[PDB]
Amino acid sequence: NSKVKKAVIPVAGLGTRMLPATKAIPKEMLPLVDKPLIQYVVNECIAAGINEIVLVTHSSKNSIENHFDTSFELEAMLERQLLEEIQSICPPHVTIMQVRQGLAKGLGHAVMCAWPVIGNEPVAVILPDVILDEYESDLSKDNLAEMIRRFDETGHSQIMVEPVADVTAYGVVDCQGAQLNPGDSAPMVGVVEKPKADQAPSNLAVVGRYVLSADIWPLLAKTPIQLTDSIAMLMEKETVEAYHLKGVSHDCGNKLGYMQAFVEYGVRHETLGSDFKAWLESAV
Amino acid sequence: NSKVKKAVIPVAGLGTRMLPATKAIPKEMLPLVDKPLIQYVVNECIAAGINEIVLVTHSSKNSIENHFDTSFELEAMLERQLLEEIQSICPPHVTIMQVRQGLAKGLGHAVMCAWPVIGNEPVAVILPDVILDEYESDLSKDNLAEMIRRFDETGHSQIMVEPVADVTAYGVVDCQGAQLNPGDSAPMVGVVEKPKADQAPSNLAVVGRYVLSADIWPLLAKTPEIQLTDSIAMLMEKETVEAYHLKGVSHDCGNKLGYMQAFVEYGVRHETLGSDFKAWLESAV
Repeated sequence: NSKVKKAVIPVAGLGTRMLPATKAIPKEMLPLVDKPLIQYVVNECIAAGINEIVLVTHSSKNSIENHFDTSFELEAMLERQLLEEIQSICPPHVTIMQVRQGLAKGLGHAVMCAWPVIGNEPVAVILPDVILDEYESDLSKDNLAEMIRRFDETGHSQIMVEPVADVTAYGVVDCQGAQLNPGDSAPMVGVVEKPKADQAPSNLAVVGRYVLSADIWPLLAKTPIQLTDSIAMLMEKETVEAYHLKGVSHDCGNKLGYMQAFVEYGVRHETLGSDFKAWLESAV
Repeated sequence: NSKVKKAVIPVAGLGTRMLPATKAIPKEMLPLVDKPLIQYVVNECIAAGINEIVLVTHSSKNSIENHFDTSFELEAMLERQLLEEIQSICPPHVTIMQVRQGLAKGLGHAVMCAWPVIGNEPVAVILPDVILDEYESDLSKDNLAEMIRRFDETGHSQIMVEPVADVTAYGVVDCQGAQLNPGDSAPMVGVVEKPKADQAPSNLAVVGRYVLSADIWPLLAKTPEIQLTDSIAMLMEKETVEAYHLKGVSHDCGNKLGYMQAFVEYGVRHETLGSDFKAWLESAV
């Protein structure tokens, strides 16, 4: 077993890039075909062997929690496989926990809110608008799953990265020139936010998945809170590696990424994929 | 002016065909690209000249009302165009009203709940999971708009219909043989639910838009759950009830495929993202 027993999911942000759809609903509940973003992400954690999930949330996001809880009126209304399917959304051995975020305070702070739940233990941190494509990787072996096994072997933190066209647009890691392929981990030495062309130490951009040793918690005391800055302070104390994304991710935190993903999952849907796929080809 | 001053929108149903996405959100708030279903439908009413909208709703659907109300924290957050754009979602001259439905009781009952708001006046009834395509019609004078002006001319009820992608799947009107083109209205004599092939009096299926004279209200105090069509039948006995041919196209976003199809079709027409999406599409298949 891993000492990484819980995953933090900061879901407290209002989704201003996905307006007006998110005016009165959480960006985490936008459907990707017929399931909300947050359900794929909780499934990914489950597949990586994490059974305990800590949402850091906002007052207007109750619906995220209702989605995994028992929906009483709905169940009563059902009198098929449908009942069973919605009764399976959260497996009984999986537990969702919730703590509210204080002010509109950034990601490092979001994670800081989850400390009293976790304690001084390593921790998985998961950005809920990035979706790791379950058809192009095996999430029970690759990506988060792999980063946890790597963390258990070495005790080094793991920051997921993927190559990007434009290095000035994301946060970008410094691996001292390192050779890096899908599925590999190698030491990183720094992180810069939206670097200028000449400042970028690489094109490997942070994807939004972190496995952090219990060391970050004391470091999360000091201000920049942004996570990366606190990560930097750990790189000074201890070895922090970067892990190359396997398969594909979809950034569903921008409109186009979300419309792209909807279609891609739309084609793979396992009762409606073929009709949709056909319809598409004829209509395009 | 029309005496049809208000539109009824039954939004109290739990959306069991769109599960699990609708487990904890209203089927009316599923986004079509970047706006929820209900926002297109309210806009359609607005364009037809209706400034007063009556939602018949359920306890778990507050978010529908929040979507058109002021969202206070969000606005404070903003601080450009975005603020203005979300401040425009409901025009100041438009008013949303809400009443809760009693039991899980059907469509005819939903409309009954809206009677104390409206009174003995004609009424527009609008099914919120059918979306009338705004690019293929002009909604300010086709479809609902046209049915209202027709209703003012003649005082005949108007039941929107379109030739179908079946026939056994829908409710189908009897127009005594008549040919009927997009935009026309003609008398109908009956309605049958999911007829067998050999039973169908036509292939013109009810779309989910109704302009009803104040006559339905007394008739709605009688049973077939409680269903609208049956009550409409009782009016056809008493008075002239016409069928109006849909102009342009509709999307049935009450089934998964119809919704995935619509998402793509509106995806390609989106104002700022249509071309990137369209290109991305063509390259990706």
